[PDB]
Amino acid sequence: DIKAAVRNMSDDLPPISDIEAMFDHLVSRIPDIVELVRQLNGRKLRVATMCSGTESPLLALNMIAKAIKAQHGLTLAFEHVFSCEIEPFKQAYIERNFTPPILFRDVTELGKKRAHTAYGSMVDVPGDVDILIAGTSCVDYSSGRTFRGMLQWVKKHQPPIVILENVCNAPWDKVVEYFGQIDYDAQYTRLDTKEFYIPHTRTRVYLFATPSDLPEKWAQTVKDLRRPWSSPFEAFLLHTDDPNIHRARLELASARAQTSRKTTDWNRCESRHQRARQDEALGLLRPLTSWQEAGVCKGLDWTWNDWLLAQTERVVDLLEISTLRMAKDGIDSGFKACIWNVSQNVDRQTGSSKTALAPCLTPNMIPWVTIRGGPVTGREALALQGIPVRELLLTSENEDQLADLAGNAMTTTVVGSAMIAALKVACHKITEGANPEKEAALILEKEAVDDEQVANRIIGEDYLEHHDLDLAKVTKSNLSEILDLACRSSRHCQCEGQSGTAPNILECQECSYRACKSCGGRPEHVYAPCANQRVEPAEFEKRFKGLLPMRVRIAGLTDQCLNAVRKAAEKSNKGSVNDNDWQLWSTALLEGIHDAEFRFRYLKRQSTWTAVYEARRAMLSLVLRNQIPEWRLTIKAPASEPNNSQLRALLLHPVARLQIDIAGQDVLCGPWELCIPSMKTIDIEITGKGELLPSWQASLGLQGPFANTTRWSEVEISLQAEDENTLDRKLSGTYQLLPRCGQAMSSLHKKRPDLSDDGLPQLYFFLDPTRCGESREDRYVFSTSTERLDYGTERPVIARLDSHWREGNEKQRKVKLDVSGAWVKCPEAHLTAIRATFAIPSSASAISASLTTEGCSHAMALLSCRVPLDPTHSESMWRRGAWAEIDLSHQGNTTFANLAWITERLPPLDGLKNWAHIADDVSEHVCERCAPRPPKIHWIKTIIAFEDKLEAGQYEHALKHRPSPFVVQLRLDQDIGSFRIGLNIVSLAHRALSRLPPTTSEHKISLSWRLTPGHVTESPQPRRVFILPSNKQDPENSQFKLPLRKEQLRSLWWMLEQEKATGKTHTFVEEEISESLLPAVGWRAEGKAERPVMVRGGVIADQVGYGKTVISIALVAQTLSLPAPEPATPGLIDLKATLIVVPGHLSKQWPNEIARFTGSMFKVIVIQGMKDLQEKTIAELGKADIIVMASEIFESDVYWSRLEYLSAQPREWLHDTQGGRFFCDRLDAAMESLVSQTKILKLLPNPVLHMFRFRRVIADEFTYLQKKSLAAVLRLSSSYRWILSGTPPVSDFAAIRSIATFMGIHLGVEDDGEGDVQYQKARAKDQTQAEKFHAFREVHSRAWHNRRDELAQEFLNVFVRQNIAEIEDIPTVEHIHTFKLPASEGAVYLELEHHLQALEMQARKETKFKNVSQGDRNARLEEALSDSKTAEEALLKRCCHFTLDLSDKTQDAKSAQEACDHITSARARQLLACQEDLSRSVNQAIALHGWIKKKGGFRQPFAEWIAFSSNISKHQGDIEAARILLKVIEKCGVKDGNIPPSPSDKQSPSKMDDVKWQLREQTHLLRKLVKELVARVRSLRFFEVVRKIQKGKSDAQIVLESSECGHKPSTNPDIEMAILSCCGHVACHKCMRKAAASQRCVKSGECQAAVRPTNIVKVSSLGVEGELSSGRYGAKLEHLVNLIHSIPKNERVLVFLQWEDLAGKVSEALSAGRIPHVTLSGSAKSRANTLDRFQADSARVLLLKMNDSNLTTANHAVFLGPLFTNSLFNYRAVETQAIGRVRRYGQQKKVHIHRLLALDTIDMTIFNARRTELKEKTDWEEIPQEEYKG
DNA sequence: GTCAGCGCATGG
DNA sequence: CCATGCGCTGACA
Ligand SMILES: [Zn+2]
Ligand SMILES: [Zn+2]
Ligand SMILES: [Zn+2]
Ligand SMILES: [Zn+2]
Ligand SMILES: [Zn+2]
Repeated sequence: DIKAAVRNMSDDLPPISDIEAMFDHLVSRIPDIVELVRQLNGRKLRVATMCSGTESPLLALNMIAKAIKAQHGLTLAFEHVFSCEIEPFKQAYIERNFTPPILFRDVTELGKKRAHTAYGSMVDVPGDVDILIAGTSCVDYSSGRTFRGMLQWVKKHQPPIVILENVCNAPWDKVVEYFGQIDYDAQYTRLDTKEFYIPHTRTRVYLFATPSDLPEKWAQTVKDLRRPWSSPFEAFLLHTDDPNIHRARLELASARAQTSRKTTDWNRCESRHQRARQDEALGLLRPLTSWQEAGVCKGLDWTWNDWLLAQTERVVDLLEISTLRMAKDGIDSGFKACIWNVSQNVDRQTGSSKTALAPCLTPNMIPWVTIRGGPVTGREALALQGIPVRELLLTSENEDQLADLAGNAMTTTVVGSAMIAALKVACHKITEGANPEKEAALILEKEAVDDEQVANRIIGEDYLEHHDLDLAKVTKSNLSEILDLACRSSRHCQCEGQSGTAPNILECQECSYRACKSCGGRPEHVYAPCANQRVEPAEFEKRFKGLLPMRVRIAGLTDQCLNAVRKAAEKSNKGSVNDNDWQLWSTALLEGIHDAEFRFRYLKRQSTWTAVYEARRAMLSLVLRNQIPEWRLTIKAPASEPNNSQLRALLLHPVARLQIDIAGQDVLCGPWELCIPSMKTIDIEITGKGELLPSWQASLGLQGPFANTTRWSEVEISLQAEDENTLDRKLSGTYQLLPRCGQAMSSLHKKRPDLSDDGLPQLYFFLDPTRCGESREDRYVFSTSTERLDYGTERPVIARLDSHWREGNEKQRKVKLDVSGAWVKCPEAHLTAIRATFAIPSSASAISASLTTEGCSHAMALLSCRVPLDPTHSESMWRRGAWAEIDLSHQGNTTFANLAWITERLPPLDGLKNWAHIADDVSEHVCERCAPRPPKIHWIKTIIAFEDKLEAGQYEHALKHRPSPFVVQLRLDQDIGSFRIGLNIVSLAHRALSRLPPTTSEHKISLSWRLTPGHVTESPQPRRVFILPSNKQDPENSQFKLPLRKEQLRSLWWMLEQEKATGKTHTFVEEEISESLLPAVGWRAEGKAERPVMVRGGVIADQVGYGKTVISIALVAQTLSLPAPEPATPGLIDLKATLIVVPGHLSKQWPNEIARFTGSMFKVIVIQGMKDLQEKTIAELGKADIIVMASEIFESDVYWSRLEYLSAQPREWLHDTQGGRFFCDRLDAAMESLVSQTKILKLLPNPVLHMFRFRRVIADEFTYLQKKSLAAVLRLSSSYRWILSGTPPVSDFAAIRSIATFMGIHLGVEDDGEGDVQYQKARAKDQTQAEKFHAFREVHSRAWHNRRDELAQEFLNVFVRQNIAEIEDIPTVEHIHTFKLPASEGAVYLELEHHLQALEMQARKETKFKNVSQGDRNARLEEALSDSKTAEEALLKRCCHFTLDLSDKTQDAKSAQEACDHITSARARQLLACQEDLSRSVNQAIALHGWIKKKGGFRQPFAEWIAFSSNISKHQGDIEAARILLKVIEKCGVKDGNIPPSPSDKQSPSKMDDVKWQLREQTHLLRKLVKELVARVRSLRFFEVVRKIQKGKSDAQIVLESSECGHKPSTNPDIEMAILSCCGHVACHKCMRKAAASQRCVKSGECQAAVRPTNIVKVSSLGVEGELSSGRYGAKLEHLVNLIHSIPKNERVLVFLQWEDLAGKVSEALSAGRIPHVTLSGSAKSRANTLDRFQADSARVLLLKMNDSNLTTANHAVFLGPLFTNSLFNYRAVETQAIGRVRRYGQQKKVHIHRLLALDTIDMTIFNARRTELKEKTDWEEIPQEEYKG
C-alpha cells in the first residue's frame, strides 16, 4: 500500500507543508533516538561536509535538534566542523547563510596536513569527525580525482559514518569496491523524494559506509521511515504577485527592452513533433502561444510573454503539444495547477501522471507553471527541496546558477531520514566524552556573558522624546470616497504587480476585464479604452491603513445565539441541518472565536484591495470590492486532521460575512450573518437555444471525435418557483455565451437583464475547476465573481451544478443543483476594536554629539515602544525579564511580520534625514574592527595571483567579527512588551572612512550620517545618460597670432579660469558612502566620509569645431610667464616645458599648427620615435616651452628598460607585453623606486618622462590610448592636467572614473557589480578566486549606484565642457522626402520580403561546412540573398532599385514588369533545381533501402515516409506541393511500394546497423527538402496572384472573382478583398479576419498555412499598374534626380550611400539626367586629390560613401535610405559624422539635409525605430523640420 | 567556450 | 511491463 500511496494524494493522511512539522513527525516515529543523546555525554556531535551545495545536512540536523528538544526535553548539540565547495557563488551562498568555521576550496588536498580556505587562509585540516556527508562532486567517475581526495581523508581520519548522495546511474559498485579496499562495509539504496512528505518526484542514491551487517540494518530502517506526500506542490510555491516573482518578471522585461532572433535548426525533433501531432490526433494548431516561423509569438494575457520570446521553437511547440495533450482529456491547463519540465524530447515527456506532483527539477530545466503562465523561479525551485525560503539570503545570482544549486542539492527530508537511521544504528560506535559537568559549567557561563553583552549594546535613550502614545485611531473621511479611490488604485493588468502602473488600459464591454495594450490580444474580448484615472497604490495604502484598526475582536457570539439562528433558518424555508455536521461546525466556530485577538498582517493590491487579520485559530479578511464590500471570517481546521475528514470540508469556506453600510462613515458597522452548514439539492432544467457554435475542443484544433462538435449560444434555466423563494438570489433566466471572453473551457455565460434585479451585481455562469482535483470533480457554478484567485482563496458562489453536465448540443436535461450554506444573520455578533507609548530622538545630531570616538562597540538608540500585551497567548519572541536579540539575518523577516500591527501605526521617523555629524578626522585611521584591511596580492610569474597567507588569515578572522550596524531587541516585563532599535553609527562612519584612499592634500576628512525612512526598491531601471554642459555665455578675452576667432575665445576664458583658480582653496570634494538598511521597516542608514581636493585642470571634448589645437597653444602662449605651483616636490625635476601626448600620426600636424599662429614664439623640442630621447639631454630638454610626444613611445620596450635602469629594479622585472593589472602594479612599485632614486642627484645623457615634474600635461585623444600606454599616461605627473578629444567616453561610471583618475580625483571605487555583464567578464578575467568569492559575499543596493552616478554627473558639470555645433549661429534644417513605390516596383519588394520569410533565411553563414554536398546545397539555398548577407541589406537595395541581382551584368531590366519576368523565370528555375535535388536524394535512398534488403532479413523510417508521402490525401502544406512530390516519386518508379530496380544512380556509398543509420539520416534530409519545396510553391503562387490583380484587366477579374469564401464583387457586394502573405489565397476581408483569428486559412482543407493577422494584405493596398511612371529607374533614384533638379544652381550638393552596388545605378541614373557628378573612389590616394578637385565650376553633386575633412563648399546633403547598424552607438556616431561633414564651420549658407525614404517599407521601419530610440537612450537633440521649396 | 538538440536505458 | 532517468557532443560565437 506504500507504492500505491505515492500514486495520488493520500486523503486519509493529514496535510503537512511545513518543514519543521515534517521533522517533528519524523522524530516522533523513532523514539530510540534519545539513546544517542544518552550515549554522548554533553559532547558536541562533530559534523563535516564535502560538496553538499546547499548545506542541507546542517538544516536537517538543526531541525532534528529542535524536534528532539520539544519532544523529550533533552539537548543534542551538533558542531559543524568544516565544509568544502569549489564554485565561488556556491561558496558565498554558504558563507552568508551558514557561517562555517572553515570553508575549504578544493577537496583534492584534504589528505594533506594544510589546505586553503575560501579566503586564502591556509589553515590545517580539522581532524576527527563523527559523521561525514558528501555529494554531487564526490562521485566524480562515470577522471574522478575528487573522489580520491575524499577517500584519502577518510583513510587518514577514520569516521564512524560516511554518507554519499548522487545521481541514480553512477558507478556505485566501484564505490563499494573502493570502500572495501579501505576496510569499509558499504550499501546503497534508491530513495524517492516524494516518499518523504514532499510532492516532488526525484529519485537519488545514498550510500552508507562504516569501518569494519550494519549497512543492511541501515537500509531497512531508512526504508521504514517512509511517509508519502499529502500536500500539492502549490503549498510550496510563492504567490505570482509576490515581490520576488515579480522582480523576476520585471528583469525579463528589462533585459528584453534594453536590447536578431535567428532560427535554430531542429529538424530531427520536428519530425517527432509531427509524428506526435499525427499519432495522437491532435491538431496542427498552436493554442497556448501563437508562435510562428521567422517571427514572434504572443501568448494569453497572463503568461509572461517576455519569457516566451526568449525560448526556441522546439520548447514553444512542446508547450503547445502539452496543452493539446491535456485538452484531449477534458482538462484545461491554465486553470489547473501543474508543472512541466519541457527540457527534453516530446516522446519521453511525462510531465506528471498526477497533477499535484512536480516532475524532477533538474539542473538544466525549462520549468513551466501552468497556472502562473511562467517559469519556476530559483527560490521556488529551492523551496521544493525542503529548504525554508522565508529567510533565504541571495545576492545577484542568475536563474541558471540558482537552478544549479537547486538541481544538485539533496532534499532535507531524505537526508534527515538517512542521518537519523545512521545515528540510530551506529549509535555505539560514536565515542562519548563522559565529562559532562565541566561542559555544562562552560556553556552556562557562555550564555551568561552573552546575555550581559546583549543587555548593554544600546547606549542612549536619554534624548529619546517618549512623547506620544497611539493606537486604535480611525481617521475616517467617507466610505464612498474610499471605495472610489480603491477602484481606481487597484490592479488593472497582471503585469502591474503589487505596486506598478501601466499605460493604455482596456476594459472589456461584457465581463469587464482589464488589461493593458501590450498584453491582451491573444484572448480577444470586446475591448474599449478604460475611463479610469490612475492613482498611486502607495497613496491609497496610506489612507486605507488610516481607516483600519490594528487589532479587532468579535463578541456577542455564544451557544444560545447559534441555536436561535439554526431554529429560525429551520423555521424559515431553508435547508435542514444534519445533527453531526451542526455539532462539529458549532463546536469549531465557538472554540475559534473565543479569546480571539485578530492582528493586522498586510494589505494586498490584487484587482481588489484586501486587508488580512490573523488570529490563532481563524483569519479575518476585509475584501474591498467595487460593489458590496465586506469582511469575511474563515475558521482554521486543526492541523492534526486528515485530508478527507468531514470537519476539514465544513470549514473550507467563510462561515460569517459582514457587509458594510456604504453611507456609513464607519468601517466596521453593518450587521453580521452566518453561513449555516445545510446541504440541499434541487432539480433544474437546462435548455440550449440560439445559433450553435464550435465547442472548445473543436476551436483548439483537435481532430479525433472532437472534429465539428457544436455547442449552443444561450442556455435557459427554469426553476421551481418555491426554489426561487427558498434561494436568496433568483437564478432563472437565460445566459448568453461569451466565447471571446476567456475562462476555463471558454464557458463564460452572462445573465440577461431582468426585472427588479437591476441594483444587484451581475451574475455569471461558468466552469470553475479545482486546482488539484480531477476532471470528473469539476462542475459549472453560479457566481458574481470572475477573477483569477490565489491559492487558498475561494470565490463566493450562489449554487453548483452537477459534475456530469458539460456544454453540448443536447436539447434539454434535468440535472441536480446544489445550493448549500444558507446565509442567516444574527444581531448578537459584533466586531470591535482591541497606554502604549513610543520614544524617538528629540533633535537630530544631539545623538551625533552624544557619540564619541571608539564607540564602535555600542549602538545609539533610535526608537523604543512599550505596548500592553497579555500573559496568556503571548509568543516566545518576548523574553521574560531580560532583553533578547532578534538575530535578523536569520529571523528578521519572520519577526517583523508579527510586529506589523505595531509598526504600521508608527509615525515615519523623518526628523533625522540630513547629513549632520562631527568632522575633521585624522587622515590615517583604520578602525581595524569595522573595516579590516584586505590582504596584499602577490604574483607568481603565465601570471598567477597569490594571497598572503598571514594577511588573509587575519583578514578573514577580523572580517567575521564585525559589529552589525542595526540592533533589534525585545523583552517582556510584567505583561508589557517593550522593544528598542539601535543604529551603530560610528561603524558606518569608520567603514566609509576606511574605503577612501590615502593622499597628501592637507585637507581634512569630515564625517556625516543620516537615516532615510520608508524607502522602496529600485531594481529594474534603465541606464543613466550623462549630459555635458557647453562653453556658452561665458566671457570673451582678447589675445600674437594673426586672427582671433570669436567662439574660440569664450572657451579660452573658461580654460584660463580653470587654470588660475582665483580664491577657491578646493575645487572638488571626493565622496564615499557606506550604507546599511533595515528592510522590513524600510530604513536606510548611511555614513559618509568626504574630503575636498584641489585640481587645476579641465577636459574639453568637441566633436566638430573650427579648432582644438589653436586654443590650446593660445592657452600655453598666454600662461607662458607665470610660476605655476607654490609647492614643488624635491624628488622630481621641474621644467617650464608643456608636454603634449598624441596618438602619433598627428604629431606631424601639431607643430605645423603652432608654426603658423605663433612663429618662433618659443622653442619646440618635438620628438618622434623612441630614438629621440637618447640624443637629448635634461638641460637641453629643459629650457623648452613645449614638448610633443608620441603615444607609441610607451610601446617601445627600450623605454621601459631605460626606466628600469633609472629606477634600479631587477633588469628582467617590469617586462610584459600585455600591460594589465600585473604591469600596473609593477610599474607603481617602480614609480616609487624611481622617485626615491631621483631624490638624490647635472646634465645626463638619457632622460625619461616619468622622472621630472611638468608644468602642464595635455592628452590629445585619450581614447586611442590602447591600455598599455594608458598606465604610462596616468602615472605621469605635473601641475596642470588637460584632456583634448573629439568624443569623450561618458557612457558609464567607469569611463568617467578614468577621466577622474587622469585628473587626480578618487571619483569612486569599483565594486565589480556596477557595469554590464560584458565589462564584468573582462574585469573578472584577472580576478583571484578569493575575489570572485568576495564579490558574491557582499553586494550593494541600487540607490548606492544611483548616488555614485549623480556624483559623476556633478564631476562632469564641474570639469568637462563639450562645445557643439551651434544652432542659429549656423542655421540648419532637415527636410524629409517620403514617396510611394509605384505598383510594379513595390510588387518586387513585396515578393522578395515574403520569399525571404518563407525560406527561413536572414543571413549568410561565414562558417564553412565539412560535408561537401552539404555546403553545396546550403549555397543553392542561399542564392536568394544574391546581393549580400543580412536580408535587411537586400531589402534596402530593393527599395533603392528594382533588379534581381546588382552584381550580375547579364540581365538588365530596361523597365519594371520586365524585372518581374526575370524574377518569375528565376524562381521557376530554382523550383526546378530543388525538385531535381529531391529526386537525386530519393534515388540515393532507394539505393540504401535495396542494399539493406538484399543483405537483411527484415520501425523503418523510409518505408513509412514513402507510404505517407505517396498519399495525396494527407499532407501538411499545399495540395499542389503534394502533387509535385507525388510526381517525382512516381517518376522515381514507386507505385506505393519500394522498387528493387533503381534509377541506375550510384548505389549505397556505404555494418548493417550503421548503414541503417545512414538511411535514417537521409530520410531526415528528405523531410527538410519537402518542407522547402512547400515554401517555394506557396511563394510563387502569392507573387503570381499579386501581379495578376495588379495588372487590373479582366485577368484581374478572373482571380478576384474566384474567392474561397463565396463573397465576390460579382453577385452584388462592392465590399473589400484581401489576400494572405503566407499562402496565395484570397477570400473577403471580413470573412478572413475571422479565420485568421483562429490561426487557419480560409480553405482549411487544401492549405495548412499557419495564418496570422499580420499576413492579411488589402487588395487596395497593392495598387494598380499604369498609375505612376518608373520608366527606366527605381523610384528612389528618380526622386533624387527631381530633388537635385529642384534646388538652385549655385548650390553644391553632397550624396551619401551605404551599398556600393548602388554606386553604379545612381551614377547611371544621374547621367540620364543633365547633372555632372564626381566620385572619389577608385584611387587609393587621389581621393584626397578629389577633395582638392572639389576644393572653376568643375564639379557639383559629388557622391561618396556612408563610411569612409570639411566639404563645407557644399551646403546640401542627401541620405538615400537609413544607415543600417547593429548598435545604437555606432548609428548615432556615423549619422553625426556625415552631418558634421557639411556642418563643420565656415558655412555661409544654411545647411539642408534630405532623407529619401520609401513608405510602408523596411526603411520607414528602421527610420522610425532609430528615431524613437534616439530620444530616450541618448538625449541627442533633433534638427528643425521645414518643408523644402526650391 | 557555451549551450540546446538529441537520444533510448534501466531497475523492479 | 511500467515508472523514471537528469547529460553529452557538436555546432557556433
Ligand atoms: Zn500588462
Ligand atoms: Zn470580456
Ligand atoms: Zn569602527
Ligand atoms: Zn466572404
Ligand atoms: Zn493558404
